[PDB]
Amino acid sequence: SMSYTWTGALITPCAAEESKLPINPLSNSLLRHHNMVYATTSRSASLRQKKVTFDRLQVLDDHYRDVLKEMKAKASTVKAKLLSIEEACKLTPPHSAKSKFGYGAKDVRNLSSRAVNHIRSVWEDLLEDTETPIDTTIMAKSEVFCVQPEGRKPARLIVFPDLGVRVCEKMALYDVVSTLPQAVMGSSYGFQYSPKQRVEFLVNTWKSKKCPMGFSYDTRCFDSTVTESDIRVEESIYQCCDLAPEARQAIRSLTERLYIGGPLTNSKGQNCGYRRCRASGVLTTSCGNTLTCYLKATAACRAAKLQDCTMLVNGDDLVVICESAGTQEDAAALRAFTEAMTRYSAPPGDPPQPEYDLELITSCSSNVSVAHDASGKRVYYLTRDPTTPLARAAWETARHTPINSWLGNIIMYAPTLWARMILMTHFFSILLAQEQLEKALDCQIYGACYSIEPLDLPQIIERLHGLSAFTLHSYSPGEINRVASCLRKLGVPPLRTWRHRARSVRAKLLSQGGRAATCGRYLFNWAVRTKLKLTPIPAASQLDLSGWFVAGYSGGDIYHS
Ligand SMILES: CC(=O)N1c2ccccc2NC2=C(C(=O)CC(C)(C)C2)[C@@H]1c1ccc(OCc2ccccc2)c(Cl)c1
Repeated sequence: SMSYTWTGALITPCAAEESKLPINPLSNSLLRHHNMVYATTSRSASLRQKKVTFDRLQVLDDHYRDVLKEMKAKASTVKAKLLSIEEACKLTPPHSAKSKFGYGAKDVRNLSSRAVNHIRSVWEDLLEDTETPIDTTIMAKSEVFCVQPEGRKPARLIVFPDLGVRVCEKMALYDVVSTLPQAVMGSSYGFQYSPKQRVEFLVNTWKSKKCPMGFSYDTRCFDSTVTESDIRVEESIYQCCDLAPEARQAIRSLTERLYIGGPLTNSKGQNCGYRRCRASGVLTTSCGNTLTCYLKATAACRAAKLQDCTMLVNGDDLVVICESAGTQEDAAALRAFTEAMTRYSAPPGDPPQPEYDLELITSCSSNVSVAHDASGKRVYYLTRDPTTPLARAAWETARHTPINSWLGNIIMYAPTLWARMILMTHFFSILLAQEQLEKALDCQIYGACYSIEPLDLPQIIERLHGLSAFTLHSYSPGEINRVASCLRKLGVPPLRTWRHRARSVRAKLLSQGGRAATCGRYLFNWAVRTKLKLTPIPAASQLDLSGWFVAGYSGGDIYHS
């Protein structure tokens, strides 16, 4: 069976799509090579459609079944609650795609009599109807990138059900999908970790091995490799939770009717094809992908007889650290592993490379690098090639986009050379210039959408990274060469120029006192020679990030207000 069948109807946009970076005074001071920056559109959808459509091979074995039972054993631990319509709506992001049935996200959030009635009827139909496939829209996602060294990416696709359904998924599954991965995978579940916690875990795992070997594994179009069996097995795990009767039935109907496959419709309302694999835009895609990657990966480790495997799983991204048996025997073990995964229907994009320095391993586009704090002590932190973040920064500088990936990157990659000298300097300079310092902004962390105030960045950074994040220096030469190389490529002024801009911006922040001066002091301490003494922020210890690093939610339509 094929991941997709198509009718021949086009994947259509519903608004004019922009694709080239505008020529803007502001984004041009960040990034001069504007023709290198682009956004994907509907126009490239048929290339993706080809790429994402293939037949699937899946043969299961005892290792797989053994691991499944063990996962289910842990699942059986879990009790899960139905959300009320109220809670479910409050998790709806304000600009979520409006229902086809005469109400939108703002009406859902207000608990408008119309929206809520529609939701209740959707819910009842979920209890009453087991079999009727639920409709989904398919859309070309618009993401921005930098052009490949030699050529472009075609748009990614997003498959989502009507708003009314999305709300009913939250009611049935929000507590499950955000409690159960932890219960099952334990320390292997990556979305439980803040940035410093992920680092502690990777370094500690690495340091705990007599002789560590590690690799990342990258299955191509993970979503299209997920089969109906996979999605049903994923359901068998959810059914181990203590569930209210209505949620048990709702998950069962949602599984047959939605998760397992269904019909696709384009913005024009046209039958477009049929999906027989994971939908990218539902509440369970993050969790399901995590359980599924975990289940197969664990089974494959056993298949390859890898020793003392520790893995970290976040949706489809997967990293394994384990005991090196020797170069030859590690190389042969990885290939065995890959062929095991391939049989479970998770073949690799590129074959995994056994790796013997932690810094060389890369997952979620990020690697571990070293720097030194104030005392000179070695500090590990997560970083990445900054090209895509930077190109997106230029884009978002020239366009009011609904999500500010620049804000997210500052939060997630705060200790990096490039986030501190470029993102902060650029964006605080702009925001100062436009009186926008106190204006809250949307970004998303691990899928979930958050409204954040720029002036709160120093406390958030403290909590997510520690004080260390404000004092790192003596980055690794390879990291500096990567960042420097990247700027030449993109036409971003050199780091030397950003220090000069930072010094200026820092002054202006200190001028303003209060929360703005806090930013100047902590965020830009790197910019001045006569550094200020930096101590814990009172407001950081205090305030509240309960929902931040609990679970993955990408595609799930989640907003934490
Ligand atoms: C699709 C998605 O939501 N993620 C994602 C996955 C894969 C590639 C690139 C990404 N992009 C981003 C993620 C964010 O949250 C926000 C940010 C604007 C950054 C972009 C998130 C992510 C990024 C890194 C991740 O691990 C590494 C890591 C973790 C913590 C601190 C630093 C680094 C994990 Cl698990 C998820």
